[PDB]
Amino acid sequence: LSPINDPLLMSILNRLQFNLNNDIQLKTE
Amino acid sequence: NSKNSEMKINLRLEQFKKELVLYEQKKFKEYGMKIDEITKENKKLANEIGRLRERWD
Amino acid sequence: YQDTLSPINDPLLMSILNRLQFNLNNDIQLKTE
Amino acid sequence: MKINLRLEQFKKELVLYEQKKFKEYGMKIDEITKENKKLANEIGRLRERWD
Ligand SMILES: [Cl-]
Ligand SMILES: [Cl-]
Ligand code: NA
Ligand code: NA
Ligand code: NA
Ligand code: NA
Repeated sequence: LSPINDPLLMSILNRLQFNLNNDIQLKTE
Repeated sequence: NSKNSEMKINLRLEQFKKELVLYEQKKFKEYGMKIDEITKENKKLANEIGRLRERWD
Repeated sequence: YQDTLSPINDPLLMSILNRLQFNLNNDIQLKTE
Repeated sequence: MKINLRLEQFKKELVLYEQKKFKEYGMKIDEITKENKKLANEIGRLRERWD
């Protein structure tokens, strides 16, 4: 996969992104 | 809780790291097996050639 | 363990993950400060 | 703020890692097929010698 075409991989990356962006926006409050 | 927050973040990253390793390990598993079976064929051929020449000698 | 090429035994892979983590940890300390 | 940019950076890294790994597996597979083909040759001869 050249841009990453694997749905399992992208799912793992998106979840991490989602979880981290939430923790950070819970640390600034 | 800047220290409690950092621990949570790191546990989460530690998860992700083990998870991405499993993902890559499984992605290339068939190549790792191909190498193993063919490397087995080379052993078998090497256990026939070395037996004939020795016998031949 | 059957192969020395395998990702689980690959120090390049570990380096890349370790670096992501190191960066994220440094980055997030900056965002809080 | 967000970490999107870090992850986008990590995705390119992971793609370069995978390509690299594909190469490493490819060469090793070809190297062993060659060293495999040339074993059937020596066997093909040592059998045809005795005919
Ligand atoms: Cl890339
Ligand atoms: Cl890069
Ligand atoms: Na948002
Ligand atoms: Na660690
Ligand atoms: Na990184
Ligand atoms: Na961009």
